[PDB]
Amino acid sequence: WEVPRETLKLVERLGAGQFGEVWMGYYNGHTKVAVKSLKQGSMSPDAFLAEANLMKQLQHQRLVRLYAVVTQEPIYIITEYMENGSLVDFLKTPSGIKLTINKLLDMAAQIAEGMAFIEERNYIHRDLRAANILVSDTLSCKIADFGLARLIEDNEYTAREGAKFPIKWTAPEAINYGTFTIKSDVWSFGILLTEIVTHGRIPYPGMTNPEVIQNLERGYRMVRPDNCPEELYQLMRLCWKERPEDRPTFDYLRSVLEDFFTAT
Ligand SMILES: CC1(C)CC(NC(=O)c2cccc(-c3cc4nccc(Nc5cccc(O)c5)n4n3)c2)CC(C)(C)N1O
Ligand SMILES: [Ca+2]
Repeated sequence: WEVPRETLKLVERLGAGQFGEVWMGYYNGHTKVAVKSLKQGSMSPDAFLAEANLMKQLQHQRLVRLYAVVTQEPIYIITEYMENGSLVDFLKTPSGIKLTINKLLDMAAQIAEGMAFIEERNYIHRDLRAANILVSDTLSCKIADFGLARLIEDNEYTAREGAKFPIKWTAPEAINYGTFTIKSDVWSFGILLTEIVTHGRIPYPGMTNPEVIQNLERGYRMVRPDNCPEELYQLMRLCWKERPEDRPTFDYLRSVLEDFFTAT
């Protein structure tokens, strides 16, 4: 997994974030790759590398593939390259905008497919959102960013108190109690789905995070997004059941979604 840093040539910078940059580059000359670099101090090298250690365990076509690491500062994680970058952004590009509901549903089923694998392997992602989905040059999607991912032996993960999460994507039980499960990711997927029909629009447009929390306590869910197919909205609804155990599996989601876009 470890390789010389001299085997890479960084070309374009793609993002920067609090914890480091993402680069488009070349490995051993002819291979296009993505390179994630760590900001010396944003977190320990091991903490950064923990993502790689995990990608070694979670390999699947529908999941971004780890290539190698450079374990001397600046630390690098080197991976498969996704030409179209982040799904939130791509959906807004001239290409993404012209995408038919049929293709969007296809992309949704691909994401559920990857999560089903993650589910099968007893992992949780905990950060499932459109930003963390990457699009290839053939418009296939792969899950990425397993920084918050966790192996769940006893059905549930209990977040370190003081941990802050994207309220609008996070399941209530996780927000209020800090308890995460795959059912908790299923909730995030529902929010992801809205993010797909609205071509990368923020969930709960115009609302504050506390506003959202209160509404969910009242039993409200997100208002029907504009131009959202009703059958898709109701599937979005399953993901949002009050009881985590009543939310469906990712394999059920895939199956239905595959049905939805086969029906168009
Ligand atoms: C050149 C340009 C303007 C780049 C654009 N992408 C971006 O701006 C962009 C911005 C931020 C991130 C990424 C991107 C692409 C990609 N692949 C593979 C892997 C990663 N990361 C990564 C790596 C390891 C772990 C992880 O958890 C994420 N990443 N990260 C791309 C896309 C278009 C406009 C078509 N093209 O034309
Ligand atoms: Ca375009």
